[PDB]
Amino acid sequence: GMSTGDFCTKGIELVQKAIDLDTATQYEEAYTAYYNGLDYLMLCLKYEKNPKSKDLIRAKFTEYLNRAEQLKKHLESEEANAA
Ligand SMILES: [Cl-]
Repeated sequence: GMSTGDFCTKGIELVQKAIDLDTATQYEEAYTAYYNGLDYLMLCLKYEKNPKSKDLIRAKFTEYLNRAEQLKKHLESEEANAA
């Protein structure tokens, strides 16, 4: 079955998908990918046994949580403006 490392990798892959969609301005789908990747990164952090990996993943978690919050606010503003 999936190792801790496998959960971490799935989170990294989902965040990379989000980053790419973000760059492409596909903000709704980027937000969803950030959300899903961040859940895997939280699981990674809880079980990670390598201290360097844990420190790096924690920094990425905070970085992309903040970006996801920015996209969520942007999407909410767009919805309000369109109404
Ligand atoms: Cl997704």
